[PDB]
Amino acid sequence: MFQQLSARLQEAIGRLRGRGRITEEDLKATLREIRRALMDADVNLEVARDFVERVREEALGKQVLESLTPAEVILATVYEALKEALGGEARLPVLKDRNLWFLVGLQGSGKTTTAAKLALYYKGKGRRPLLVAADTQRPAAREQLRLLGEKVGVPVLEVMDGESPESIRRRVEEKARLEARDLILVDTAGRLQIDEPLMGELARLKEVLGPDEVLLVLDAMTGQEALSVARAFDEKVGVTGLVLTKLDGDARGGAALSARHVTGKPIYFAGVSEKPEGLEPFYPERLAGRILGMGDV
Ligand SMILES: Nc1nc2c(ncn2[C@@H]2O[C@H](COP(=O)(O)OP(=O)(O)CP(=O)(O)O)[C@@H](O)[C@H]2O)c(=O)[nH]1
Ligand SMILES: [Ca+2]
Ligand SMILES: [Ca+2]
Repeated sequence: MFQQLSARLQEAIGRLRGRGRITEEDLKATLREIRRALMDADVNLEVARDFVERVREEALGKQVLESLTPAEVILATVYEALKEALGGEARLPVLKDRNLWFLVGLQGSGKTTTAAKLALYYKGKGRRPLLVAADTQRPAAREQLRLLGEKVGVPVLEVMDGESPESIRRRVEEKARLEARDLILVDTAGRLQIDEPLMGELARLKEVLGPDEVLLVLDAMTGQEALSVARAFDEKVGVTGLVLTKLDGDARGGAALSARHVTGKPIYFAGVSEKPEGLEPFYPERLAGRILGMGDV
C-alpha cells in the first residue's frame, strides 16, 4: 500500500532540487502537486486541503523560500504532516487489571487472524489471554479461531449456537477465573455486509460484557469504504480503537491516511501479513518516514 502516492510525493519533492532558491509561485505549484497526489490516493478534498494548508504554514515558518535546499524543507514538513495525519504519537490500549476487548468488523477484514496475532503479541509481553470465538451462528468461524489459538499457544472458548450474552459472560468468567486469564479477546462474528440483526446482537453482547475496548479491524485494501464501515460500527456499536490490516497489500492508502481524523479513533495496530507474527504496533512516524523514502525501505 501507498506505492503511487509515495512515488508521487517523492517526485514532487525531487522536482525542487537543483534549482536554487524558489519563488512563491514555485511553492504554490509544489503544494497543488501534493494535494493532487493525496487526492489520487483517494484522500477527500477537505482532508487533502487541510494537509496542504498545514504543509504551507509549516514550510513558510521554516522560511522555505529563503532556503538553499527547499526540497529538504518540504520533505520535513510533509513528513510531519503525514505523521500527524496518521496519529502522531504511537498509541496502544491501556492494560489495567481487567481487560476484556472486542474485535469487530466485516468478513474479510482480518478480524479473526488479528485476534490470534493479538493474543500472541500480548502473551509475548507477559499477559495471559483468552480468545472468545463469539459467532453464535457459525461453528466454522469459531473453529477457525480454535486452530489459530492452538497455533499460537493461546487458549480458546467457543460460544454455542444461539448462546445468550449472559451464558457467554458466565462461561467466560468461569474459565477466566479457573485459568487466570487477564486479557479476554472477543472475536465477534464476521459477515460480508453490516448485518443489522448482527449490529443489534453485537450491541447487546457489548452491553452485557462491557468491554474496555472495542477494536474495529479494517482491511486497508478496501479503500474509503473502510471509513464508512468505521462510522457505522461506531454509531451502532461504539468502538474505541482501530486495527488496519493488509497494509502489505497493493492499494492506494488515502483512506488509511484519513482514518485517524475522520473516525476520531486511534490506530493501535497494523497487520502486515497473513502470518500470526504479522501484526505490530502502528507507528505513525514509521509509515510517514517510509512513505517519503526515508529509513528502512
Ligand atoms: N496480506 C494480509 N492478509 C491478511 C492480513 N490480515 C488478515 N489477512 C487475510 O485475510 C483473510 C481474511 O481473514 P479474517 O478476516 O481474519 O478471517 P475470515 O475467515 O474472513 C472470518 P472474520 O472476517 O469474520 O474474522 C485471510 O486469508 C487472512 O489470512 C494482513 O495483515 N495482511
Ligand atoms: Ca439494549
Ligand atoms: Ca536513505
